Amino acid sequence: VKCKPTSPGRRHVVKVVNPELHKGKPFAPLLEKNSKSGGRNNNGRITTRHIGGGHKQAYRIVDFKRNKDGIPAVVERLEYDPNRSANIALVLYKDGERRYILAPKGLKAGDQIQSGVDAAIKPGNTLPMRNIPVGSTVHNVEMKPGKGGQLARSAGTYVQIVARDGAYVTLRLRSGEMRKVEADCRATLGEVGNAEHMLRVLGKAGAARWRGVRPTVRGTAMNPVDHPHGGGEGRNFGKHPVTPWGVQTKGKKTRSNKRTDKFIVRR
RNA sequence: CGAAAGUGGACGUAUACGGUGUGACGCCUGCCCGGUGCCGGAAGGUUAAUUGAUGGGGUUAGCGCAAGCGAAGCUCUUGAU
Repeated sequence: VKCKPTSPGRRHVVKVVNPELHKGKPFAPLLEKNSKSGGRNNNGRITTRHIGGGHKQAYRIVDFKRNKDGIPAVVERLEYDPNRSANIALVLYKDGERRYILAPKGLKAGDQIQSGVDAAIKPGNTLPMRNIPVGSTVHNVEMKPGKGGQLARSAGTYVQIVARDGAYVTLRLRSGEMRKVEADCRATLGEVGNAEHMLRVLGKAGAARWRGVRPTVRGTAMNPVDHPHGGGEGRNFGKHPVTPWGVQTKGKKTRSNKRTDKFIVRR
């Protein structure tokens, strides 16, 4: 580690390792804006993209974009949302409203928080890229002006602009190299989500893995049929790609709309 | 997955999702890119459909006791580029 607060580390008692818990978000039990959630990985018939199972779920939760504007929010409390490790905060506006948001770093205890063109440049709320300096640290932008997609994976996930780019397009995703995006779009400007939140190890399958997805491991396993490689006395020799996918890099995504992003190296 | 619509991936979005191999942990993981595969380049050589230059043949108004020559059109071929 290197920050506050460090992450507990279970001690050797019954094959135990790193866990995950916060400083606190005082309460253990949510609000109400949520759905029911689907269930499995299967596609109206066949499995599709194997792997996917295990119980424990529910809890949908929401909010993105942030259509609402210049109306002062107040962070009600940080909160833990399933599947996605990016916390969530709560927030109440000065008119009893209550969206959710992706809990930035410095947040908790109330705080400023304002959206709309021309708003405090801290980590409050979304803001049209235009009305933003260099944004060495913006947030979950949107490929389009209205949406809120992009990097909702907040957890340590950032994005760097380029001070003042014209033509109305910029941004620099993580490994996404360079890529221009409509400047009439807005970014939370905060850009955080706590990294250590993703700095512990599940532990030992079962009570750490199974509680999410099935054995995502098949390896050769042999049996020249179940996979494009098998049999043999006890070893591999040859190619090992499933459905001649060709795991030798290859790359994909060709022609069509988009593909008008830039730079992108190859190491 | 599906002729498609659509659906899963995910109401997730690179600290995410997939595929491959190894299989806690400890100390480590050396030399070879010739072969095959993959990744980048793509200047030059070779090269598909496509357009179809140019020539060659058929037929025949006409020129002719005969020998043959044959335009224009239509055709069969040829294939530059």
